[PDB]
Amino acid sequence: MKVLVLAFHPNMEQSVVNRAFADTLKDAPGITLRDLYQEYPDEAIDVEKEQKLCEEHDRIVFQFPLYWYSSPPLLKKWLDHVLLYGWAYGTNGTALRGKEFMVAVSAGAPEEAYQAGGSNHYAISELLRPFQATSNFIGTTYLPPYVFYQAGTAGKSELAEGATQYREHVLKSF
Ligand SMILES: Cc1cc2nc3c(=O)[nH]c(=O)nc-3n(C[C@H](O)[C@H](O)[C@H](O)COP(=O)(O)O)c2cc1C
Repeated sequence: MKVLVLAFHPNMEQSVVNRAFADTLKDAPGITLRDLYQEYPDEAIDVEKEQKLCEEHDRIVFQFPLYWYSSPPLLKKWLDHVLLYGWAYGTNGTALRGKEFMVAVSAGAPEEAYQAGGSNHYAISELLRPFQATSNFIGTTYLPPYVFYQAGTAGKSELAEGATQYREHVLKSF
């Protein structure tokens, strides 16, 4: 029901794919969409603010483009700075236990590339393992990701169908 979408794109105005995906949620009740590079242009994160928002939602969605098979660096900094002892883990660290955790990621390469025998050799499930392990450690339930391939070169209509598929997935109950 209550879904926090944390979008991590260095320039959401120049973005093509993630911008389109984000647009489909600007009116869905229950959705809190945020543009983190926009809110923290100097990457100085308000830890308590972030923590408090996670607390108030039932599902947390990390949305980003696939950059070198990982995320943009602000998400990495977000994990490091926000997920603290006594909050996310550790003795009292139980604030996220029970909440849902999912990744929505767009990739330039085709789906064919992400498999054994394909040009990138590994399935997306393999590449996203740091995020799944993060989920595992902090007590959240790891949901299947939303993945969009051929991002940027897939075509006008394909992108539109991709966007509507993104919306259904993010709102889907599992
Ligand atoms: C620095 C950088 C690294 C990238 N690394 C990958 C990658 O490892 N695998 C891949 O499929 N695409 C990669 N891409 C292409 C992006 O995934 C693609 O631009 C993005 O998913 C969708 O773009 P948009 O939301 O900004 O429109 C990379 C792009 C940039 C700029």
